[PDB]
Amino acid sequence: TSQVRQNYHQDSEAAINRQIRLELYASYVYLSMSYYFDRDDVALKNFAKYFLHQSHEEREHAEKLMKLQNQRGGRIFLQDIQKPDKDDWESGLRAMEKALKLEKKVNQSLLELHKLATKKNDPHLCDFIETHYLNEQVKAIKELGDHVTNLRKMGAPRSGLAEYLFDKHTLG
Amino acid sequence: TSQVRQNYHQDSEAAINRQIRLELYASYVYLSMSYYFDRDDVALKNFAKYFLHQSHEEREHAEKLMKLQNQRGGRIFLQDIQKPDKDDWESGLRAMEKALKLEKKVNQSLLELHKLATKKNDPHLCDFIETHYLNEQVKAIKELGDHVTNLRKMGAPRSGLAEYLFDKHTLG
Amino acid sequence: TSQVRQNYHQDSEAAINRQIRLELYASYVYLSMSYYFDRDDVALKNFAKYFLHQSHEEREHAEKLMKLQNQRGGRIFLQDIQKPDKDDWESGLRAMEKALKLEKKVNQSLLELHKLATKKNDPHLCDFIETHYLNEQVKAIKELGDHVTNLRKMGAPRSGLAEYLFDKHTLG
Amino acid sequence: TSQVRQNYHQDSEAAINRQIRLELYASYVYLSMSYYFDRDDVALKNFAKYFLHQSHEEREHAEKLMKLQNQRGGRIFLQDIQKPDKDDWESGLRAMEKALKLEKKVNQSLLELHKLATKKNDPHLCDFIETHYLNEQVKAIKELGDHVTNLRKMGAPRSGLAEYLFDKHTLG
Ligand SMILES: [Fe+3]
Ligand SMILES: [Fe+3]
Ligand SMILES: [Fe+3]
Ligand SMILES: [Fe+3]
Ligand SMILES: [Mg+2]
Ligand SMILES: [Mg+2]
Ligand SMILES: [Mg+2]
Ligand SMILES: [Mg+2]
Repeated sequence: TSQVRQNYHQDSEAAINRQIRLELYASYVYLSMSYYFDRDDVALKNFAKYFLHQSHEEREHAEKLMKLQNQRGGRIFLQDIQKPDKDDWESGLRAMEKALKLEKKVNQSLLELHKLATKKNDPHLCDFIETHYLNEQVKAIKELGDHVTNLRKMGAPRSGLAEYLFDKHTLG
Repeated sequence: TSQVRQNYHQDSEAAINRQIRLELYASYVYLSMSYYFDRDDVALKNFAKYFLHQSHEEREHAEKLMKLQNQRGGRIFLQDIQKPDKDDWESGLRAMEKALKLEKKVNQSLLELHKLATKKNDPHLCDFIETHYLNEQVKAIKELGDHVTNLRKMGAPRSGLAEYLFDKHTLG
Repeated sequence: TSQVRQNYHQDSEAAINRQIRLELYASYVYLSMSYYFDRDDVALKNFAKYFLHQSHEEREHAEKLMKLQNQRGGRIFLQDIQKPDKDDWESGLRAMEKALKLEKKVNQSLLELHKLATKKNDPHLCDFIETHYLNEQVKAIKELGDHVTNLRKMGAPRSGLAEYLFDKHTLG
Repeated sequence: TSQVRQNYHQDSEAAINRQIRLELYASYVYLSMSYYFDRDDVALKNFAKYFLHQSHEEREHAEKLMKLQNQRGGRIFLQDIQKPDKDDWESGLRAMEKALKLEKKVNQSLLELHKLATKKNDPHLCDFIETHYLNEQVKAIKELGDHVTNLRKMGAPRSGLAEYLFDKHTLG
């Protein structure tokens, strides 16, 4: 048992390892999305940049959780990172819709993690989740919502004009 | 009853006065440790500096709790500050081990304080402890554990080269 | 068939996708290693830093292959990223020995990729591997050899002093 | 026989002269395309600018091959530069499609040149082609591919709004 460990439940430790894996998975999804938009037959450069930025941020989310595990005296156990659900993400709008679903999935996982920390009376872990993760998810969800709404109102996915102009004027 | 007091239980008020006393005691422990390393027969200047810095920080932790007590309309009651458990702290490794035990002790007090504040439905006080104290303790405990690990692996306390080089390369 | 595709064999495309997976795997190994050295019972922060930098580099290696795949009109197919072979990397020296073995493994894969590109008379792809990958591996392999040699000469992994001082003076 | 000539086959010398002619021809095609877009009845200034830039770059490509010919001790023999295939390039999309076709034609010639240099064991000439020509062609092809995709998706060449907006937002 770690010399630093204090008020850190075995279940919380295990839940943090699950969250790490999910953050790395989210990173991988966004990587896949990015390079879809880099294809010569899709060629929406600012969609690509937008998704690659998200990829890199997900990796930071994972790293901070790995730091937390070690700070609290848990032990990191890494797992296979599952490949994304799609190879072809279809359109700007469909990608954004899939991203919104991903962020809500990740948010639900974090809310389950907070429920467990609350049950185990771990206020440091509650604070960690609240400070560094929950508002990030609320902001990401709201932004993705806004993006999906605009793309739909502009006439996407059907109007190819719509994705081109959104790429330029919102994501540029 | 103070004109400012709202949702602040008498038990929380008393627990904050206990915490103030404990922060002042931790300050005094670290002061004693610092001046041990300043002795001509110990002479590890960066151990001394490390512990003196911790002493000053604990005094700040004490003052912020005093500020909080007054903010919430409680009344400060100071007690004798107990002398540290030792006069002679033996070695840099033993002082680091005692510092780790002390920080875990203060952390357990803050967790009990948070449990009480949760019980009394005092979210302002919960937030105060999480925001200013809990992560500070986690970082301190992790750092002290890291230091103990290194000193032991280096071959302390028998190898006096170990303490000299750690003083120079880690604490310098 | 992609409107940009020219002189780009289906076997080369498939081999690039295999290489992308291997670069992402190496990124994950180095991530694992990094956070091992961040543990409170290992506590070698420059080893952690060194392996984290290598992890981020590997991800860039992957992204550049993904870019090349799209430039040549191939199609990216991502796969599960397998977890590293170990959870616990034992020591600074043993981690460095495993990194050396990993870099040799990546290098052999790049040499097979070049053999294939040569056989398919793809000078662009040959140039790409030579310019961006082959010398980078040779440098990495030489540096890891140098590190292994020094740690061994210093007395690692039995001497914990050796790892401490190598962390400070070579990696810091 | 030039006092500088070494390992430079007469067939390679001849193929460099053919390449110079093709680069100058590409320069002329792009010049033609540029001033089509300058017409008062076409009036797409950023298409004009884009194609004039390419024209000037093709001339640089020609000059660097003339320099190479002299460096290796070959003798430059210039030929008539044939007029481009069209006088009227129809539209922004059709001009981009023709430019993609032209760049692939130039690329195929460079690959045939590299095959010849490889057969005559001329690594210097192989390196020259890879370093200065092959990746430049791959980037040009990918960029033209990207432009064609976007113009098509925006609804060109039917939608005159599409070419106007593309001229402003992508080529401006
Ligand atoms: Fe995340
Ligand atoms: Fe304190
Ligand atoms: Fe690599
Ligand atoms: Fe050219
Ligand atoms: Mg709370
Ligand atoms: Mg908070
Ligand atoms: Mg070669
Ligand atoms: Mg080369």
